[PDB]
Amino acid sequence: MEKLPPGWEKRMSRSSGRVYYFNHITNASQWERPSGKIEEGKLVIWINGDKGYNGLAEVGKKFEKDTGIKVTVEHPDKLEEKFPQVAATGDGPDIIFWAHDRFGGYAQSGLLAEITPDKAFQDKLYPFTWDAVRYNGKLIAYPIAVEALSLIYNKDLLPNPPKTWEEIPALDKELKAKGKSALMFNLQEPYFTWPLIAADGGYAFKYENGKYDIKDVGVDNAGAKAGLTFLVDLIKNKHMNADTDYSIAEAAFNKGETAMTINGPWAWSNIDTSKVNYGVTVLPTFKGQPSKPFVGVLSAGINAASPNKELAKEFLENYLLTDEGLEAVNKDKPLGAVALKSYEEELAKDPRIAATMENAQKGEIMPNIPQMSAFWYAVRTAVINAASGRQTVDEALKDAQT
Ligand SMILES: OC[C@H]1O[C@H](O[C@H]2[C@H](O)[C@@H](O)[C@@H](O)O[C@@H]2CO)[C@H](O)[C@@H](O)[C@@H]1O
Repeated sequence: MEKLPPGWEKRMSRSSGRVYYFNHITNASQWERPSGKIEEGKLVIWINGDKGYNGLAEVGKKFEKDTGIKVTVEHPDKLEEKFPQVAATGDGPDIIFWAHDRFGGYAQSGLLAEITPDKAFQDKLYPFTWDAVRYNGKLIAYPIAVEALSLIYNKDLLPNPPKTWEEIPALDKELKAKGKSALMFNLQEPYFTWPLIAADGGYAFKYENGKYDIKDVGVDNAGAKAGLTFLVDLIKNKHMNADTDYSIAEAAFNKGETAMTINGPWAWSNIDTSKVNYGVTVLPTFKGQPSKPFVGVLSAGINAASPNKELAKEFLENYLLTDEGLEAVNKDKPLGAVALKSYEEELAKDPRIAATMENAQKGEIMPNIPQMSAFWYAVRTAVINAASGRQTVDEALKDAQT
């Protein structure tokens, strides 16, 4: 019989003589034993579909060829919503891949095991990536790659990309004279509009530690209002459409219909085959200030209820987080600037990667506070409601902030 995951208490129902389980962290109650659900002797991995999951699977076969231990890569939709649901019952994948921002929430709920890399392995990764996966003093995941949004532009349509958001409206005008658009990017996910929204740090940026104040002052401030108003105004003046998602933006750029998009390194792959001559460069400034994308560190956390933690450790440390492991993933979909020093040193020669790190260091590594999931949803609603005209910018942001 396996040991119980953190927070779990085993109990007896006096009325039926039936054992049940109660979790003091999540208040979850159930008849099935939380441990013992995840199958032992194999590795099941969840990663997002836009990532190099097929490349990750190659590392999985390499692991199986060497060890006999099967590795299974799955990419469900909304895995960031599904993992906490199942793992809170003791079920789910052994390893979950996602940006670090959601791991703090997972960690507080007792869903992620503390990882145990020794000092020698820690030296192999940049310390700032270990910081992204530290929750309440504990390392709760293996950092993989640094994800910063960059301005991606068509070199043929636009040899000299705009340095400011402000000059885009007029640029869109003279590109419409060509039957083109200046800029199209996913307006449905707050991840993509945030760099503009946070740009102006006049009201909510903390110079004490270089962090945007999302919990005290919050998104209801004049700086965020200016950013979202500029966004809405591009839409009213018809330089952007409120309905543009990832799919639409991607297609239009890779068909050369628009001069610019905003996206991460995972997107480079599809552009490469489209053979648009593209550049990856710094995001435009707004109000004299650099855009501040929330930077994600794609991380691999281990399920607290998993019986394969040492399997997971071996796989992540000695197969994935190597030069040949990351390359296998990187060739499938570009990871961005990796956490592994030795591999990143080769990638840093790539100007696209230099551009990624440049936007990263102008932006901010996301907080991993438990509230991140609520924050993202609040901002998303505000943007969507402001952009559709359903609310004004003040109202949208007032309601967003609580
Ligand atoms: O839009 C909110 C969303 O932003 C981030 O998600 C990114 C993710 O980090 C990237 O790896 C890529 O998959 O695009 C996502 C945006 O669609 C946050 O990590 C996520 O928690 C948040 O919901």
